[PDB]
Amino acid sequence: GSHMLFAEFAEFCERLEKISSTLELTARIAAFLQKIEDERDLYDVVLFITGKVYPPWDERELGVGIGLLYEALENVSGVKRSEIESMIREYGDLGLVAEQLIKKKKMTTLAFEELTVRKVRETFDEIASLTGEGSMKRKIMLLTGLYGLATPLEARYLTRLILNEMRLGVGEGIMRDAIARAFRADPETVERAYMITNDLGRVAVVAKKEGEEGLRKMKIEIHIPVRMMLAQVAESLESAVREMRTAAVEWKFDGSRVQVHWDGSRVTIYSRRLENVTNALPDIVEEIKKSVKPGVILDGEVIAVKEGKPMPFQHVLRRFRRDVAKMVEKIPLEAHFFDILYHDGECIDLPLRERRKLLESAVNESEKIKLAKQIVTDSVDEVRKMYDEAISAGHEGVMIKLPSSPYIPGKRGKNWLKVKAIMETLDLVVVGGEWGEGKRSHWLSSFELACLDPVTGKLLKVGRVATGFTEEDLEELTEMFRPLIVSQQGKKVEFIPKYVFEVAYQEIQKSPKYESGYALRFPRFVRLRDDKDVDEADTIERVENLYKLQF
Repeated sequence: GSHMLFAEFAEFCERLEKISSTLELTARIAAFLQKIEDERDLYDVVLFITGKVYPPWDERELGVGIGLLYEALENVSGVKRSEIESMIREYGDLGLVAEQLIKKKKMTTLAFEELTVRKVRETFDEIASLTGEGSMKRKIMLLTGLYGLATPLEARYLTRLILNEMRLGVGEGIMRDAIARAFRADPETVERAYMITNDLGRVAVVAKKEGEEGLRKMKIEIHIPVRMMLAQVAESLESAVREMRTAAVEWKFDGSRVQVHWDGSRVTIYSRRLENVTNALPDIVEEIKKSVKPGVILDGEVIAVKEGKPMPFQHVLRRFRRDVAKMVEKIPLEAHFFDILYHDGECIDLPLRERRKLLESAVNESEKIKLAKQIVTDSVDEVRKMYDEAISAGHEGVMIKLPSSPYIPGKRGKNWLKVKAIMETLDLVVVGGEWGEGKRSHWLSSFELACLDPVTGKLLKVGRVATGFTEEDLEELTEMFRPLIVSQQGKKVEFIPKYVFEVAYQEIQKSPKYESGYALRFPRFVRLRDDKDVDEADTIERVENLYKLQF
């Protein structure tokens, strides 16, 4: 009929695997997108090609782990899970295994196959809604029903989609460019629209229906997260405060960045990576309802405090993880706001100094809700005094901002600069590992680390880490990595990209040993970052900038 079969999409994706050119990928994808008339097949295709079923800020998650996939594949193929697991290490991809099992199964028991993107979407939406007793088994039954109806190539990309790695060499950059190409829009205005909606599918549909003009007309709306404006690391305090002659200066807090939307009938709170953390923060939510003027979207920092003294940011992260009533008691919080993006209408096109005024009249300071102290100055001595004060208070340094700059969602330019005493850590994808030896043989001991190329979504190796781990760390990480082993050559294993580590280092060197062109000198494990998906790992561009900044 008229509805797109997932198989049409699947065959399209298969052909993209052969193509390594970024421009060629862009042009192929644009051509495909142009010929979709049904706007929800368009929406789904744009999401699906990026390995996404839902936007991260959407409260819906599939909640399907590789173990559920194994059981479903068991059900449909008859082959036992132990054999399917050896097949993943043989083929290096569960998608290729699923393809092989279904190829064998329809050869044995022929039926007509293919399902619509619409059915895939509906089945996914049901799976996402399932909680409680028996929910895991029904999820397996729903997946089993889907694999029973799918072609081998459909089963491949269904599997890769659920695992969020399509392996097509297509990232966010190619998709922005392909949507721009398809629908006669400037790639910069597709980009801009993405930064305020955080749904590329929605953006594609607007580009289809209304072109460039419809994309420019898109506005910030409350409860839809906007990509935060980001700051560059400054070389030094006096170099930053001379590029800008006069500068707005604030503390840089040891905490977690959030964005608060309200309203004023309900509050939503988004984290730095735009996870909806509202239900984790009833304490902050209530304080916002009494202390802030309704109809705003605020940029802020949440910090953990205890008996009047500051606590480190990973304490806020624990709150974000989550009976949440117990957590409010263990880990008290306060919020410090430093910007405003919405005040009965967009206000990001102002003037920092003008936004500041808007911010001041919007919050009524209490014990749990504060404004960032801001000074405006051309004096290096004044900013060093704030810097000193910030550090003595248990925080990191200062933010230095251009008082005339507008707020630019998702952008990391020189209009904001962070100057802190400590160096940066990186968050990097765990792409591989090594088994320990002798007694430690039952644990992974060493981990391969990769940064992200945001245009292609490819992971570029950047180093290897073995220090900074407790033995319970190794116990825990081995258990969570084991199912993801997709290659084992002796001690060397490769993983399905999934987990992100926070990693410290002494130096980034240029090196030919990795695809990235960079190597970490003395990498050291800080912690596992559950708050971070693989597409929130630090980018090759970040690594490059951090390298250049050493000299």
